[PDB]
Amino acid sequence: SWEVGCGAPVPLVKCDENSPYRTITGDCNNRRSPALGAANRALARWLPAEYEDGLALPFGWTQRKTRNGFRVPLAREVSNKIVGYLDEEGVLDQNRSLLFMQWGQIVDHDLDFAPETELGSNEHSKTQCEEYCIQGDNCFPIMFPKNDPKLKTQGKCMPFFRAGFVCPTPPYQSLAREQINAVTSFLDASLVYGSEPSLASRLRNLSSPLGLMAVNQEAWDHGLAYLPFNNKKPSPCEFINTTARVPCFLAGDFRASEQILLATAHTLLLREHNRLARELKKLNPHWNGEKLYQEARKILGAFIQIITFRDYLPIVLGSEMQKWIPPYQGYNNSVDPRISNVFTFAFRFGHMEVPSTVSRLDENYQPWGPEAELPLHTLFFNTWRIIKDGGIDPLVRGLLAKKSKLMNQDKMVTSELRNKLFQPTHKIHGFDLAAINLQRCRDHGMPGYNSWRGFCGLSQPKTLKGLQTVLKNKILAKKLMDLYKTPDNIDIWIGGNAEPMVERGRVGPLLACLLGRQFQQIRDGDRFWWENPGVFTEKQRDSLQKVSFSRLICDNTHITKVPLHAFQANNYPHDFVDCSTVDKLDLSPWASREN
Ligand code: HEM
Ligand SMILES: *[C@@H]1O[C@H](CO)[C@@H](O[C@@H]2O[C@H](CO)[C@@H](O)[C@H](O)[C@H]2NC(C)=O)[C@H](O)[C@H]1NC(C)=O
Ligand SMILES: *[C@@H]1O[C@H](CO)[C@@H](O)[C@H](O)[C@H]1NC(C)=O
Ligand SMILES: *[C@@H]1O[C@H](CO)[C@@H](O)[C@H](O)[C@H]1NC(C)=O
Ligand SMILES: *[C@@H]1O[C@H](CO)[C@@H](O)[C@H](O)[C@H]1NC(C)=O
Ligand SMILES: [Ca+2]
Ligand SMILES: [Cl-]
Ligand SMILES: [Zn+2]
Repeated sequence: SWEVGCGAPVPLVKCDENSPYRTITGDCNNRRSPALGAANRALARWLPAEYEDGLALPFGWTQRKTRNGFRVPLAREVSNKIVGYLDEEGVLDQNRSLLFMQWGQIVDHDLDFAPETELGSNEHSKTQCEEYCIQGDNCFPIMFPKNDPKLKTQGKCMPFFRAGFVCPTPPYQSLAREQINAVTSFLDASLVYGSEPSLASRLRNLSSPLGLMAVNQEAWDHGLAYLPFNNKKPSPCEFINTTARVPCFLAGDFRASEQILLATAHTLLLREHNRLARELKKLNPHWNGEKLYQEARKILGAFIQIITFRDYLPIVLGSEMQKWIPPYQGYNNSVDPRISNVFTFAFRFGHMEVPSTVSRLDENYQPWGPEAELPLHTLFFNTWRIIKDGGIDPLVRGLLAKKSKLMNQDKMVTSELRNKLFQPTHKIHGFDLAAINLQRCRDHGMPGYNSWRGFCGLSQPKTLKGLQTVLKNKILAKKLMDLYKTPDNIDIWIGGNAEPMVERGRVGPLLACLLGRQFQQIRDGDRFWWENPGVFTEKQRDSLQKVSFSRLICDNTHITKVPLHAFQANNYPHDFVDCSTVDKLDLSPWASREN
């Protein structure tokens, strides 16, 4: 809306209705509506956008204009009064490994990306946003409230740029602004391969006819491969250590080097693809480069789907799993596969699962060297600790043997994320993920907490007493009322995350509904879902059902001891078995001749 920094619509393409392979963009999944689920379209709207002016201006843009007769509290102020805490002791999740957190980020990145408006480089805009805190067009700065310490050290605000949106089209009549999802809505390993054909090709190794992904040629992990470097300048990964000067990786997803464990995970996935391609070349010597790439790509996709629905979702959704994701009944071509705008806020529950440190463990799962445990903030956009400080194995061990943070109404987001986040475009470890999340809810025209409760068929609290009952927490409810005045005004991100978790789950009732629904649609609406008869042969599916993240690690690292259930809290050596005892992926059912 207004067209300043909008995204150009539908570079068209004709559909191969008989191909056994996903397109890269996600077009042609749905036959009747080939664009559903494709990258670079408007995120779906489950409820209509809510803007100050009804078109594109977010609530809190204009000081005089209230929401339902009340000013919205500052994002940073909600963060300070509600989201922060001091004491890291006792915060960890005793029945979830750190791989629980990290898998969620991986899934999230497969499904959605709403990139900030390209103001351009060379920006006086960035300057005006950051230095002068001048709100206008794409600049929607996060202003510091009264007595905020950042006043004394940072300035009047943190910069924030509005999300990219769909261009208005030749009718040109007035419509609410829709933000773009830049990645394919399908759970399709797009974070490995890309959602855009040009990037997808640049990632491939087209020098050999082997259907491999390109690997780093300047650095190796004791023989094993790294992602290639991103040669785009300037590099945030160089900026954090100018001595080291190690650039970011180049992956199927732009965000791959945001933090060291995410870059680690992207590494495992790349290695898995190359492994799969080599194994398939031995089984089918006649298969060409294309066929090899497509087939391993198709296996990796199913791997991510199986881990997510079998291992991850049950431990997020708990008792609500069955209620939103009943057993599969085949492809339903009437289901909307698109990711919804609100899902991209609901899935940010992950931010409350990130602990304040990261460890490198040695082969005995003991602290690796003198600085084994690092503050998380030092690991944003950090590639040098991988390339120059031991490769990925010591990080992978930490994933297995260390724990996720548990969400806690009094201990929501670690200060590493809340005070010291580094943004790739800027220069300081000074940003606030919580305040950004809340600013972003408004950027995207999110209906408020009570609207979503209603959508989910849940009671809608009107008074302090009502809120207390929902939150089962009198103090939090009061602090929310003091800031927001009405529950109707509470931003969906803090609203949904505030609720106590469902039985055996890690999210509250509002979020289990919003997530459950989306995941159901992600499965049921996908023509290439792995369990859709015809996608894979029955014998292939029998093989696939044996995959695990533990096997993934065994095959792609020099780690030889792993737990059988990677996602629960596991202690060495009690909970760890030799790799040789762990189920393998049998690729024999992929063997194909013509005789
Ligand atoms: C650094 C960041 C993380 C780890 C140290 C981290 C972790 C997660 C997890 C564990 C998630 C889900 C289980 C998850 C989801 C989403 N994130 Fe978040 N995250 C880190 C940093 C960021 C930053 C920076 C953003 C952008 C914020 C903005 O609005 O500008 C961010 C976003 C998201 C997101 C929305 C993605 C989209 O559609 O654009 C998630 C679903 N995370 N993170
Ligand atoms: C694309 O594939 C080729 C062939 O497999 C890769 O080549 C090999 O590179 C490794 C490491 O440099 C050597 O140890 C092998 O002996 C090489 N063999 C051949 C056949 O040349 C090549 O590096 C890949 N390209 C990229 C950019 O990843
Ligand atoms: C930067 O990297 C070097 C190795 O190149 C390391 O010894 C040094 O401590 C690093 N400095 C910072 C800023 O962390
Ligand atoms: C398929 O989807 C539509 C819309 O969700 C719905 O009306 C119908 O009940 C579904 N059909 C099946 C096969 O379950
Ligand atoms: C720990 O995790 C597993 C998940 O399969 C479960 O069987 C066990 O009861 C868990 N404890 C919880 C959820 O607190
Ligand atoms: Ca995808
Ligand atoms: Cl929505
Ligand atoms: Zn080694």
